[PDB]
Amino acid sequence: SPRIVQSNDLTEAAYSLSRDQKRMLYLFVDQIRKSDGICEIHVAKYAEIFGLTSAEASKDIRQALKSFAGKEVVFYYESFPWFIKPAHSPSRGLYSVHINPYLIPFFIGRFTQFRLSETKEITNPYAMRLYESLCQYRKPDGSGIVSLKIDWIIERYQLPQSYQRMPDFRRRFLQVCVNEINSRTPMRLSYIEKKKGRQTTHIVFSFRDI
DNA sequence: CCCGGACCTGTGACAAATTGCCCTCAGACGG
DNA sequence: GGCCGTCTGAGGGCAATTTGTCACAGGTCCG
Ligand SMILES: [Mg+2]
Ligand SMILES: [Mg+2]
Ligand SMILES: [Mg+2]
Ligand SMILES: [Mg+2]
Ligand SMILES: [Mg+2]
Ligand SMILES: [Mg+2]
Repeated sequence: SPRIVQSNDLTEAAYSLSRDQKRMLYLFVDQIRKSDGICEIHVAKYAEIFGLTSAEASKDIRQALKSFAGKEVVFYYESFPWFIKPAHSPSRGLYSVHINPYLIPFFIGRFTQFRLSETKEITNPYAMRLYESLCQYRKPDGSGIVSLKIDWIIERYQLPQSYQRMPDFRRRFLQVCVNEINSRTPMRLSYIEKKKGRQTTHIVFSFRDI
């Protein structure tokens, strides 16, 4: 199945995208890499890749596409818009898109890799972000261990403000996304909290492959 | 000493958003 | 040649779940 590769700078960028937008973003990076920034998406293929009907595929593409407007990406810092022209459809079932050509060197560079089947059943976009960050440290055999700082997670993944309260961070982000990864990917993941005084400061992730 | 106060945790409620489903009808194509 | 039946997808919706927010119960240590 398709092997996604991406620069760590994208793995670690600050941005806010939905699941459907992130799904589309994987094919663009795939299209770009197999070679101006102009990409294309076919409704009937998207539906087959992600096990959707044509109707619901059309809905996902149309709404993802119109929600890119105004979205910006920050590399730590430097900000860019993802698109420099609205999307548009020349043919029935076909969409054409214009990625900011200045984003090319950030996609292709110190890199992150995974096959697309690893991520296509994850639902929560923050769990997609976390799984991409763990892959960045994965070893050939399939295991790894990394300590991520809580403030950096909140900035990079652009978590909403109520997750600055640690019990809400635990309940609605960490536990849920560790549970998805363990149920929906081939990775088996555990973690432990690092503290300093009363504040919890980092999360230490260990994982191996099934 | 005990207190009020500034920290921390977890849970019950409720509001806002997202999920996979369902139904309609015209476009593109070929037999 | 040209009409029509089928495969698509572009629309309009839905209720059941999940995600985002905040009040209050309950712990510690400080001055
Ligand atoms: Mg979202
Ligand atoms: Mg959808
Ligand atoms: Mg403190
Ligand atoms: Mg008393
Ligand atoms: Mg009680
Ligand atoms: Mg008290």
